[PDB]
Amino acid sequence: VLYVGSKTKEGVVHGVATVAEKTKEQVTNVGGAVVTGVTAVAQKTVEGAGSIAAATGFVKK
Amino acid sequence: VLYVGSKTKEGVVHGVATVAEKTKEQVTNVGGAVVTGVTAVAQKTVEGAGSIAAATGFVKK
Amino acid sequence: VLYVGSKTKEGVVHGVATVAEKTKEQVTNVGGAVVTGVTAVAQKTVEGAGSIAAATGFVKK
Amino acid sequence: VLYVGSKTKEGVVHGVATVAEKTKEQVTNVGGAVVTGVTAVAQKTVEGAGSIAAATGFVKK
Amino acid sequence: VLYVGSKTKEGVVHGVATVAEKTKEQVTNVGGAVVTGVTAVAQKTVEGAGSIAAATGFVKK
Amino acid sequence: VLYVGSKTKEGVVHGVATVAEKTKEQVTNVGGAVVTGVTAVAQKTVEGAGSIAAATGFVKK
Amino acid sequence: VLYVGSKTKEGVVHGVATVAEKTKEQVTNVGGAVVTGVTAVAQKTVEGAGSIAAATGFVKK
Amino acid sequence: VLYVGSKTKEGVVHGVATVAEKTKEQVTNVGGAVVTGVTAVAQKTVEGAGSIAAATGFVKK
Amino acid sequence: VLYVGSKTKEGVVHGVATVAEKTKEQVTNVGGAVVTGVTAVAQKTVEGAGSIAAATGFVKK
Amino acid sequence: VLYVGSKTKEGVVHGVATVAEKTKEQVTNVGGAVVTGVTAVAQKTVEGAGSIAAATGFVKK
Amino acid sequence: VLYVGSKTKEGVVHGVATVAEKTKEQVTNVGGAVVTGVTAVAQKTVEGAGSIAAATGFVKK
Amino acid sequence: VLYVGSKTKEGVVHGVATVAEKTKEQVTNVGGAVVTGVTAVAQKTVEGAGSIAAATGFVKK
Amino acid sequence: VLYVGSKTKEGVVHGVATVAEKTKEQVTNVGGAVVTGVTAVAQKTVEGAGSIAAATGFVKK
Amino acid sequence: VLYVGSKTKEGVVHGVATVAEKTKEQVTNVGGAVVTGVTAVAQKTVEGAGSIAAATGFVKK
Amino acid sequence: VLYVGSKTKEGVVHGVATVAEKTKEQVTNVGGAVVTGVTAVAQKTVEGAGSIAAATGFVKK
Amino acid sequence: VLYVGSKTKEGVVHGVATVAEKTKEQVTNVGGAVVTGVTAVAQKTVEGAGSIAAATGFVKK
Amino acid sequence: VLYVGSKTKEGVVHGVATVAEKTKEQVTNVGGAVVTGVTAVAQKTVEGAGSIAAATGFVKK
Amino acid sequence: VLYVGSKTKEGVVHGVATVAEKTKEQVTNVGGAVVTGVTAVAQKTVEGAGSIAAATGFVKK
Repeated sequence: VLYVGSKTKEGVVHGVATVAEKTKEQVTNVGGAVVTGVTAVAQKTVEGAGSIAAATGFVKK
Repeated sequence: VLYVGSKTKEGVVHGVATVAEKTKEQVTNVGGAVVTGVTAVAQKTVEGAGSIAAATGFVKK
Repeated sequence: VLYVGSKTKEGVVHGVATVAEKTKEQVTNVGGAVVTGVTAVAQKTVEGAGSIAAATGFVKK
Repeated sequence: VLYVGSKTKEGVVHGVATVAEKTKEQVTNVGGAVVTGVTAVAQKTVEGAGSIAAATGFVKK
Repeated sequence: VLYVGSKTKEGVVHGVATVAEKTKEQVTNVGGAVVTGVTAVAQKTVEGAGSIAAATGFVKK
Repeated sequence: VLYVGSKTKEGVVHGVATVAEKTKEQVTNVGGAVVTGVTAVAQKTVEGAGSIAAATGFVKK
Repeated sequence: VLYVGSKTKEGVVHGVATVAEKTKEQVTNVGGAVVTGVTAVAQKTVEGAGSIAAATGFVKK
Repeated sequence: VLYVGSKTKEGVVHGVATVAEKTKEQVTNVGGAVVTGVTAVAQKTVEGAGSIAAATGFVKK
Repeated sequence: VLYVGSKTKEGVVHGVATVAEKTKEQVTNVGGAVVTGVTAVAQKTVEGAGSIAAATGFVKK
Repeated sequence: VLYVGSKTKEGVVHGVATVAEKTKEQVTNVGGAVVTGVTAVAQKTVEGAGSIAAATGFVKK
Repeated sequence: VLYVGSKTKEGVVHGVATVAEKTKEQVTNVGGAVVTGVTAVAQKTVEGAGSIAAATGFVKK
Repeated sequence: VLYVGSKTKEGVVHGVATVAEKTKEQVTNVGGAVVTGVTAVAQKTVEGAGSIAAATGFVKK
Repeated sequence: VLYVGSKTKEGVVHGVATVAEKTKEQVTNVGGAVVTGVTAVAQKTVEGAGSIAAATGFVKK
Repeated sequence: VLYVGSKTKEGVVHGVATVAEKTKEQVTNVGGAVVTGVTAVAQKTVEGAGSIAAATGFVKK
Repeated sequence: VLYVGSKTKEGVVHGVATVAEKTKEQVTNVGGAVVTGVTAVAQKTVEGAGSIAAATGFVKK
Repeated sequence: VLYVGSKTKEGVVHGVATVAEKTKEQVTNVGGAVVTGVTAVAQKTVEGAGSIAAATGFVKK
Repeated sequence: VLYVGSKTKEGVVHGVATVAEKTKEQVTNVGGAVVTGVTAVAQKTVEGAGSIAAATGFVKK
Repeated sequence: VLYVGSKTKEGVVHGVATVAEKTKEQVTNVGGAVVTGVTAVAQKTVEGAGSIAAATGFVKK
């Protein structure tokens, strides 16, 4: 790999704006998964055999 | 690897703005997972065999 | 690895602004996991076999 | 590794501003985990076999 | 490793500003873990076999 | 390792400002762990086999 | 290790400002752990086999 | 180790300012641990097998 | 070890300013530990097998 | 005016999130007006004869 | 005016989050006005004859 | 005016979070006005004849 | 004016968090005005004829 | 004016947290005004004819 | 004026935390005004005809 | 004026924490004014005709 | 004036903590004014015609 | 004036803690004024016509 006077972006999350407004919110949960929010993941290299790189709201049995 | 006068970004999260407003919020949980917020993860290299790199609201049995 | 007069960012979280406002909040929990906040994780290299790099609101049995 | 007149950032969290306001908050917990706050973790290198690098609100049995 | 006239940051948390305001807060806990505050961890190198590097609000049995 | 006219920061926490204001706060605890405050940990190298480097609000049985 | 005309910081916590104000605070505790304050830990090297480097609000049985 | 005309800081805590104000505070304790104050620990090298380096609000049985 | 015209700080706590003001404070204790004050510990080298280097508010049975 | 158990908002600006990023910016000005930023004005009542209530980037001769 | 058990907001600015990033910025000014920032003004009542209530980047001759 | 068991906010600015980052900034000024920062003004009542209530970056001749 | 068991805020600025970072900054000024910082003004009542209540970066001739 | 069991805030600035970091800063000034810092002003009542209540970076001729 | 069992704050500045860090700073001044620091002013009542209540970095000719 | 069982604060500055760190600072001054520090002023009543109540870095000719 | 079982604070400065650290500082002054330190002024009543109540770094000609 | 079972503070400065550390300091002065230290002034009543109540670093011609 060789860069000469260059600009690069590799695996980047940028420039996110969010506004949320709720009056009444209720969550009832048993042994599962619930995600209500802002989530950002940036990765360059993930290596493995049976791996999991990024997971949001995941149930494994 | 060789960089000569270059600019790079590898595995970066930047520039996130969030506003939230709730009047009434209730959460009832049994042995699962609940995530309600702002989460940011930035990684360059993750290596393994059966690993988990990034997880938000995850249940494993 | 060789850098000559370069600028790099590897595994970085930066520039996060958050405003939150709640009037009434209630959380009831049994032996699970609940996360309601701001979380930021930045890593360059994680190595292993069956490891877990980043986890927010995780239940393992 | 060789740097000549360069600037780098590796595994860095910087520039985080947060404002929170709550009128009434109640938390009832049994032997699980609850996290409501600001958390920042920055690491360069973590090595192992079955290790856990970063965890927020985690239950292991 | 060789640096000649360079500037680096490796495993650093810097520039965090937080304001919080609560009118009524109540926490009832049994033998689990609750964290409500500001937490910052910066590490350069952690090595082991089945170790835990950073943990906030963690229950191990 | 050799540095010639360089500036480095390795495992550093710096520049943290916090303001908190509460009117009524109550904590009831049984043999678990509760943390409500400002915590900062900076480490360069931690080595071991099954060690724990940094822990805030941790229960081990 | 050799430094020639360099400046370094390794395992340092510096520049922390905090203001807190509470009107009524009550803590009831049984044989667990509660921490409500400002805590700062800076270490360069910790070595062992099954040691614990830094712990705040920790219960071990 | 050899330094020639260099400046270093290794395992240092410096520059901490805190202001606290409480109107009514009450603590009831049974044989656990409670810490409400300012605590600063700076160490360069800690070596052992199953030792504990820094602990604040810790219960061991 | 050899220093030629250098300046170093190893295991140092310096520059701490604190102001506290309480109107009514009450502490009731049974055979545990309570610490409410300013504590500063600076050490360079601690060696042992199962020793404890620094402890504030610690209960051992 | 009479309100009995009601909720009102009169002249309010709330919930604004903005992210901006510029590489090169140049402004050359002679005696006029230039505004490049975030501006928010909230007013309930303004009274007069030839008044000006809200103005952004205004030239009057 | 009479309120009985009501909640009101009159002339309020709240919940604003902003992130900005510039690489090179240059401003050249002669006797005019330039504003590049975050500005928030909240007023309830302004009274007069030829007054000016709120002005940002204004030139009057 | 009569309030019975009510909550009001009149002329209030609250909940503002900002992060800024610039690499090179230059300002050249002759007898005008330049403002680059965070400004917040909250007023309840301003009365007059030809007055100016709030002004940011204003030139009057 | 009569309040019976009420809570009010009139002319208040509260909850502001800011982080700024600049590498090179230069200001050249002739007899004008330049403001680069954080400014907060809170007033309840200002009365006059041709007065000026709040001004930031103002030139009057 | 009559308050019976009420809580009020009139002309108050509270809860401000700021972190700033600059590498090189230069200011050249001729007989004008430059302000680069944190400024907070809180007033309840200002009365006059042609007075100036609050001014930051002001030039009057 | 009559208060019966009430709590008030009138013209108060409280809860301000600031951290600043500069590597090189230079100021050259001719007969103007420069202010670079933390300034807090709290007043209840100021009365006059052509008076000036609060001024920071002000030039009058 | 009559208070019966009340608590008031009128013209008060309280709860200010500041940390500053500079490596090289130089100030060159001719007959103007320069202020670089922490300044706090609290006043209840100031009366006059053409008086000046609070001034920091002021030049009058 | 009549107080019956009340607590008041009028014109008070309290609770200020500051830490400063400089490596090289140089001041060159001609017949102006320079102030670099901590200054606190608390006054209850100042009366006059053309008086000056509080001044820090002031030049009058 | 009549107080019955009350507690008051009028014109008081209390609770100030400061730590300073300088390596090299140089001051060159011609017939102006320079102040580098800790200064505290508390006054209850000052009366006059063209008097000066409190002054730190003041030049009058």
